[PDB]
Amino acid sequence: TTQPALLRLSDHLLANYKKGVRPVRDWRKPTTVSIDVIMYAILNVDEKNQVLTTYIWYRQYWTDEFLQWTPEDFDNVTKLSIPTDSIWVPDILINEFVDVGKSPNIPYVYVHHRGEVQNYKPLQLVTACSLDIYNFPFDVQNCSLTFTSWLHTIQDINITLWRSPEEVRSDKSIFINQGEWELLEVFPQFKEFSIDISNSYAEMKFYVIIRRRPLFYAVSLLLPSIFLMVVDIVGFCLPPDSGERVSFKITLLLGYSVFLIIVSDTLPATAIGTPLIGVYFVVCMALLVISLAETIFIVRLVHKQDLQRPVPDWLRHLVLDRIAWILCLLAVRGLLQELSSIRHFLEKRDEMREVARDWLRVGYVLDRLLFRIYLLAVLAYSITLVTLWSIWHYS
Amino acid sequence: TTQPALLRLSDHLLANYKKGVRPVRDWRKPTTVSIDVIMYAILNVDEKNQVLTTYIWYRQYWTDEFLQWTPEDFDNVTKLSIPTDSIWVPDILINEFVDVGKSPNIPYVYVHHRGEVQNYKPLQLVTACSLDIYNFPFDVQNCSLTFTSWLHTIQDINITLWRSPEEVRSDKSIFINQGEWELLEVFPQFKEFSIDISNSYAEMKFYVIIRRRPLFYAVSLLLPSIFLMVVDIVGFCLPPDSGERVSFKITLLLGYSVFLIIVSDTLPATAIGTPLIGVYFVVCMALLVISLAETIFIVRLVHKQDLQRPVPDWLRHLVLDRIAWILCLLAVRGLLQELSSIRHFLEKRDEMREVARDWLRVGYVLDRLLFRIYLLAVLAYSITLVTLWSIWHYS
Amino acid sequence: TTQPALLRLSDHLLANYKKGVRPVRDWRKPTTVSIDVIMYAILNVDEKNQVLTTYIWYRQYWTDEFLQWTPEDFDNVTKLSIPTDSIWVPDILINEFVDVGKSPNIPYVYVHHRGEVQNYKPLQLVTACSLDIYNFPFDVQNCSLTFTSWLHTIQDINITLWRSPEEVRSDKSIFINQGEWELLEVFPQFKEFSIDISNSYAEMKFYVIIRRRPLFYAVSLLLPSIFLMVVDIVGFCLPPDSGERVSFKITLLLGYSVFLIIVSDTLPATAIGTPLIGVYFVVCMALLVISLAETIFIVRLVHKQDLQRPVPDWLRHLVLDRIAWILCLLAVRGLLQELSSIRHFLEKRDEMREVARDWLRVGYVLDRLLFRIYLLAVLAYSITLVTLWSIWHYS
Amino acid sequence: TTQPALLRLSDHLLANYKKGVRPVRDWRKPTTVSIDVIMYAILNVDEKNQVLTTYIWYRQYWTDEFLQWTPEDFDNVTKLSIPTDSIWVPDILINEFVDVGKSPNIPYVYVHHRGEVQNYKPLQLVTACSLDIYNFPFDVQNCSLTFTSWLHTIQDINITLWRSPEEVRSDKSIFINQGEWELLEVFPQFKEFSIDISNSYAEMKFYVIIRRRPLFYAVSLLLPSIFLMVVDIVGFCLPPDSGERVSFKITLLLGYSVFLIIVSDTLPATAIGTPLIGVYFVVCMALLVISLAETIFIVRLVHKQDLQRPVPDWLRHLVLDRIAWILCLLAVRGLLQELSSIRHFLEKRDEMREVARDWLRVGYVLDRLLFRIYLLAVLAYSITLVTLWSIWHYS
Amino acid sequence: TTQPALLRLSDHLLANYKKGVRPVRDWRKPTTVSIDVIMYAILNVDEKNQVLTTYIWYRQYWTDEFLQWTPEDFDNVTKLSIPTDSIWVPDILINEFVDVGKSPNIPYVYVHHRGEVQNYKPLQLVTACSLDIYNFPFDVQNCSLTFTSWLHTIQDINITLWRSPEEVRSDKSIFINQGEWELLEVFPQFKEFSIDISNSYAEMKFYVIIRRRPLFYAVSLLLPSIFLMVVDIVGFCLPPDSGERVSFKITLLLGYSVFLIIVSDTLPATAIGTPLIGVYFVVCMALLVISLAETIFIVRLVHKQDLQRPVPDWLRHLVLDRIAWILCLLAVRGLLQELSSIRHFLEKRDEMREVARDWLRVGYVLDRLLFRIYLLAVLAYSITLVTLWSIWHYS
Ligand SMILES: O=C1c2cccc3[nH]nc(c23)CCN1[C@@H]1CN2CCC1CC2
Ligand SMILES: O=C1c2cccc3[nH]nc(c23)CCN1[C@@H]1CN2CCC1CC2
Ligand SMILES: O=C1c2cccc3[nH]nc(c23)CCN1[C@@H]1CN2CCC1CC2
Repeated sequence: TTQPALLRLSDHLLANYKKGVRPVRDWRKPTTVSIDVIMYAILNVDEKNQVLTTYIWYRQYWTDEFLQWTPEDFDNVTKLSIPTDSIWVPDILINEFVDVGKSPNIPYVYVHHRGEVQNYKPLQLVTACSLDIYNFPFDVQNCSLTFTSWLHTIQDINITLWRSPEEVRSDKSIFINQGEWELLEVFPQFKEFSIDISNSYAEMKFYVIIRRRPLFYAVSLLLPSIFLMVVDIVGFCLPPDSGERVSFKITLLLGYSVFLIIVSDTLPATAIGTPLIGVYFVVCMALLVISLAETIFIVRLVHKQDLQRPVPDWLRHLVLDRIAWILCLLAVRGLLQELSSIRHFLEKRDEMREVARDWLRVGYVLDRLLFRIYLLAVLAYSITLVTLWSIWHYS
Repeated sequence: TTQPALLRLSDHLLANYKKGVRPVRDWRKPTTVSIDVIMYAILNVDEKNQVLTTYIWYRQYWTDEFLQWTPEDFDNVTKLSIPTDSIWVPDILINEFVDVGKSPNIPYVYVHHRGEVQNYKPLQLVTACSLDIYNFPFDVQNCSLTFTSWLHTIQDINITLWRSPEEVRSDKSIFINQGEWELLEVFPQFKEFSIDISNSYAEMKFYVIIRRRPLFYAVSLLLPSIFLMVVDIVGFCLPPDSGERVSFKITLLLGYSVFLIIVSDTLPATAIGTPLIGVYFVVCMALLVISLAETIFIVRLVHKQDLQRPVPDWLRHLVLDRIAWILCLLAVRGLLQELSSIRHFLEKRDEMREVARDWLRVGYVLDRLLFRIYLLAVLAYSITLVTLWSIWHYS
Repeated sequence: TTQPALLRLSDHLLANYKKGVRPVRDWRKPTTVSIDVIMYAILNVDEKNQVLTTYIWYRQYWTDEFLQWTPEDFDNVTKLSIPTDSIWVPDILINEFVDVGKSPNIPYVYVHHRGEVQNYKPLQLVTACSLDIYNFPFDVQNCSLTFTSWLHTIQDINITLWRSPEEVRSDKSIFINQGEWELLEVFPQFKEFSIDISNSYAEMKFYVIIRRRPLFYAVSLLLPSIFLMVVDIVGFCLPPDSGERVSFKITLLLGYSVFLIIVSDTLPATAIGTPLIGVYFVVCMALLVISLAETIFIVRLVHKQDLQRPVPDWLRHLVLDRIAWILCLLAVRGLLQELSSIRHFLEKRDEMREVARDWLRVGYVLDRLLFRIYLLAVLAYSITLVTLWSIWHYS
Repeated sequence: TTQPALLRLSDHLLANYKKGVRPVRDWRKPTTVSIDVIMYAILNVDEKNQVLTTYIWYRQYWTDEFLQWTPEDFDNVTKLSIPTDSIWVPDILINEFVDVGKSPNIPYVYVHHRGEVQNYKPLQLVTACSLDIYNFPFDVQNCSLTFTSWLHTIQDINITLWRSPEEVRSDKSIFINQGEWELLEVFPQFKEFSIDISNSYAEMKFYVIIRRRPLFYAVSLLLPSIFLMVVDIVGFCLPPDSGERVSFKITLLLGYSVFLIIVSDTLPATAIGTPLIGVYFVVCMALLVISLAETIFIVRLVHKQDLQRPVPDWLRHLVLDRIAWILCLLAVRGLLQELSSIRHFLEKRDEMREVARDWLRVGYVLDRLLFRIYLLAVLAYSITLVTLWSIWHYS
Repeated sequence: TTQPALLRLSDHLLANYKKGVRPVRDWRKPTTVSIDVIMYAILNVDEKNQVLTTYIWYRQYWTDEFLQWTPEDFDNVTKLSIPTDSIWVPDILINEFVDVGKSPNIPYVYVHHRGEVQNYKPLQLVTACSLDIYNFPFDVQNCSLTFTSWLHTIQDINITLWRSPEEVRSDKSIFINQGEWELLEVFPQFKEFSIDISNSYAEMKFYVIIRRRPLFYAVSLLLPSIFLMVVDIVGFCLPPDSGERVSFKITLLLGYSVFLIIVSDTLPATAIGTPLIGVYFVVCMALLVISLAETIFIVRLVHKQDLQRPVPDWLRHLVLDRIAWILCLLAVRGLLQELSSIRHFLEKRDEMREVARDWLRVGYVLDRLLFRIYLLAVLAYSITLVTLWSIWHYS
């Protein structure tokens, strides 16, 4: 024969090739497909829908017993490229699919002179994963991707690994960083699946373990809270009888309610329930309500409503004791009868204002004591909250 | 003949096979397709659009009378794989479709040596369902999926079940949990459908009964309400004549209105109307309006506007009776003529302030009585609201 | 010949069949297609985009003169199924398309022994419609769907109806209810269309008349309005000189503005303009502004600013007349010289407070009169608003 | 020969037809395609993305030199229908594409007996346009659609017009109105395009000029502004020393800020910058700030802080002049020594209150003058704003 | 032979052409593809998803050794058009793909008489890019697009440039401006890629450098801030003892909080953290908190709570020194015994009011000093903020 080019080899491979039959000379021998995957980027994590969208570079190889030739008599050709849609291709899919991703089509494969067939392709995966958000800013997710043949049983198609699992799990080569998620590892494991007894299938499960970067949410959830706490603290400097303390506190409570309502949408709460962030927000709500109740009580105490005399049973241990326990602080007759009324009226006015002064002093002492108690409680809460981050970070 | 491989069997099956003709030797015998379905995950429930999106694993089998062979003379081959697009396939669809889902294509099927043809595929279903949200947090939905042939009548295609309905309905093997919906059951039923008389079709209806998990909405709808109720309760501690009580109440009402407006979007209301949650919110609105009206009335009562003498007809039964019914509490002439004016002015001032004091006492008594009544009403409402959850949960 | 099966009939129909030529023996005879449609569900009505999305079950039939056979010599076969993509199919589309819907493909059709060819398919339609929202909660929409051949003129393809128009228009058999829209009717009409003179086409127009259910918007637009009206009414019980009336009214106005802004997005306003709901909201705005202006005027009137004596020309007809027209309500010299100053100062203080009391009484009378007038106006407006719904509902 | 039907003509046209070669007998003659377009509906105008989405009905014709036949010997057939995918079709596209629209496929074309080939199809176009929003409510947009062959140069494919440009530009026959946009005209123009010297292409540019209907935004941007202006005007009726004027003004400013923030999203601002609507809103902001500053100044002026005597240098020209310039308005000794203190104290109290009264009168005069000035300024601004609309509308 | 037309040339090129084999006569010679790209429009920059969407016009050429002919004997034809799907086409893709864009298909290519094959097509690219937003309004982005063959190694396919890199980088000919992004340059670079040792591929990387236009965000982030600053400045004109200063300040703080919450969504914060805009906003928060604290302190100082005598140790250096350091400002006995009480009461009232006056003067002096200090600090901050823009712009 002549030597036109290598294309006649293709003819010798595809003159009478049937692409609908599994390529084995003995039907009792299963076709083994060796696969591996490299993660490229974590595209999306929908917590409320429990959906994970990722991108991978996937490659696989198997053996075709009808595509073998001698390199001699073909100008020492050892491998070539063949269109994908002209040979048998296994139907390897992922169990966890909930949608069909958009990925480009690769129309060529390699064939070697010993039946070695290799296939490279990129895949966009939209899978269903169970996400635990119990500790939302510092959660670690552990999803799974299970590769298996949808139809063929283990007697026809078996799945192995292209390379060792040790180098598969420690592989971060093309991964895209600074994208709110950090790829920890990808651990492979082989299994034999069977719902109903009579049919058994080969499955290769890749456990993808990833970790969230908390610094994205470290300023959107912390600074407004401490700002509202510090303005609450500075609000106590107003005197209780000024009259605008109650308006200040109710305005602050309204602002905090608006904040929590407008922020709770961005923090998902699914599965077992809300994360501990909701618990801490509820604690802040309780603290604000306690402060408002103390303000209401002291305003009620220092109010002027034609009060009675101050009670001695709550004066000896409230002014004297608290000073040391805590920080310290014929015509004549007509003239006299006329002037007696003026004198009596001025006396009763003076008595009323003296009673008001005593009640004001009692209220001031109580306000100072409650301010000190609230300040100590706030400091203790801040310390016991920051110690958790301190012990978590040093790990 | 020689023995190249099993592929010649495929040739013997596909040399002169026509895929456009229904595979029966006698045209009077219908082709029976036995199907079954396993639910995988509930993807979405759009209440306002009345749309249900689910994922299922579907499989079916039928008999092809032109794909039969003897296992002998073919190296004892009992079954093989054939491309799907080379044989006749029934057109089984779902009546309730409103859109086309994205599902992967399976290019292979099994064929056994007796004409047995089996087909496995995953399906994403976007169907139309009637959703009842009368009891929104605890609703149970009952949707239907009807499998039928779109064209062929019962004289051509008939539908049966692969396995017993008892094991079909009690099947939760691959279902994905912690996704806001719990799969209760899937009940199958066969029916003969016919709009117009002359044409009758076979239908297999699967009733999918699912239940919503209420704990997702148990913290987003309850804690703010009780928080606003408790701050309303603590707001009554302010004296009526302080002046900031009205501002406090109107600010609280504005906050509650903002809350209800910003939350009502997340609670759908369709079909028959709003759920009972709207009724309970309206009840809370009425309670808040009653509290505001009581505050306005008492502020009007205790106001100083140069009032008249206190009425005896509303004093004997308001102070004395309420104490026991409810909880208890030549130059001379010129000098006299001059001083008489001062005495009279001080007398009239004292009379005015005494009248004001009496009115203030009456207002305080009324405020205490209304506070007790409102507290009892709130307690009764809370008890009669929690008893419904108590009786519902223990079931 | 032998009798393998009916499939040879298919061969006899498809041995030398050309699917690119119109199936008529005489080219002067047009091909008549008889069609009909059953609505299934109204999917979406985008008012701002003027788009209607619906789902229909469509079927059609025509005559193929190259697909005729004798039932004898073919085992008395009268009809069979043929793949759709192997025969000629008319290009019937809808003029009003603005997008391509996603509908499943039906790969089979019936053929009878006289050339009768029937085709069933479901269609998702996304069309452009002119929507009138002049009376938004009670609007009735009248859209059109025009079926016609895109290329062939009336000399090639003509369109008729499968069944009588009377049974077409009175057909609600598979329609999905409780979906915010009620299907009133579907009226068909035939027409001959022609933009430019030389080309005339056959068109079949289905007028789809549907009606909106108002109860969906009967609680989202009515209860907050009446709630704000009733709190406005109860706000008048505050005395004009209390000082928090103005703050109450401005807070109520701010809340109403927030409500209208946050609700106007959900009410579309397109085409000719806003519905009458905007007019009624503007009327409510005017009423609230009138109430605020009355409050401002009365507060200005009852204020203490060292006023002059009360005017007699606005006292005789303001207190006396209004009572019946409306509801009723050597050293000596030094001592005298010294005491004269005190007497004069007390006299001028008493005169000032008497003037203030008179002005307060005038303000109270005016406030009562304006309150009665506003209450009557509100009652009249409510009656004349509810009478429209009363006369509309009983129809 | 016999006379089966016209289909043999199709055979005579498609026995040895090659659809991959340009249909010319001489390769030096370009293939001329005559096209035209009718707009159907303006679907979307994304200003921030600078994207225009439209729907058109497009048709074209050219000459195929291998599809000619004699009407005689073919039963006087002059034209017929041929599948689109069996003949050569030019690749005419639009330069401005940024996405692929979804349009139905038309599988048939006409062929006449002289090689005339005509093609009708609907097209959904998603193109990139430069939008100028300098005058946002009354802007006129001028977009372009350029039809050209993507590959073939002017030596192969040339583009002309099916009909005269005069009847093309004055064509509003199927356009959908009441959709926020009015189609003004569609002007065609031919051009020869060439980036790099060696290659020249034929282009047909259609300038689509459209106009926005302002009445859609005439109620969403005007009524709230005039409402806030009129409530600002009525807010001046409060006396300066009442105390709630400042709260009223700050609440109004907060409401206006909320309005502008919640509305500015719906008004896009791209390219050269914000439209004049932002300038007018800034003017309203400046007016409100001026009003607030005047209120703050007058409240500071009329406040009681133990002031000094009123200044004569700012009293002669402030009360007297403004009235005409603007609108007008042994024991004895002890007794005397004792009473002298009371007399002196009452004298100093009277002096203080007289000083306060004088300052209050000065503040009232200044408040009236500033109110008149602000009213005149508001009237002038309203007139000079409405005159622009008056002169624009009458054009 | 005869001369029908040029189409026989196509036959001579496609009689026995195999499109699945790489077109080289010697398999050891790689196929070189020369490519180039012209950017058309920047479609989208998703910062939170780190996604870049662009549109390009791409063209490439290579050599096909089986598509060569002599121009003579073919009527001097030098080049022609061939369908794309009938010849070998290299699989050149982009590494950074995360999705599949929608671009039109071009069904024709040129072939010259020396095997020259050219291919033109438009491409919509959705790629993953690392975006740095450290200086958000003035950021410059530097993305990469890497063209390479997905399967073939450098022994089969090699990539070069169609034209010189100098004219590639300085090419802005069809780019669409006024779209929030300015194209700075496109720099090409060749590289040899290899993850694992044994396989090496050719890559052509285009670095696309673009710049954001800040004027889009120059009015949405600056004018409200300066407006709130100027109203804060004018709020200091209120006297400290007026009573509405605290309400004014808390309302302003609530408005600023609402502004920052409603604006922070439109400013993304990803990767390394928030831009300096957040730092400047935090600085504004600190300034507002300082102003509020000063107001609270001065209101506490000037309040009347039955204070003690003014302290001399904080009066000599607070009134005298500050004036120069800063800007300046038997029966008888009964009658005497009776009148002594009145005299003493008036004396103590006068002493109390004198003490209040002294404290008010001290508070006024402190308020003026703090106002001057705050004004100077605000001016310094404004100058040191505007100097950065001044030095950045002149570059
Ligand atoms: O589809 C079904 C399935 C559906 C409906 C009923 C079923 N019974 N038993 C099974 C099955 C077997 C499970 N799979 C899958 C098919 N391949 C891919 C994943 C599963 C295992 C192998
Ligand atoms: O499409 C139609 C249909 C359309 C338009 C008019 C019609 N009259 N009678 C019918 C029908 C029969 C009902 N189906 C369906 C076709 N298969 C799937 C579901 C239905 C029953 C069998
Ligand atoms: O797909 C893989 C790939 C996947 C899974 C495992 C892998 N090991 N080594 C590689 C690879 C080689 C890298 N590419 C790509 C294939 N072409 C386009 C881009 C890369 C280089 C050449």
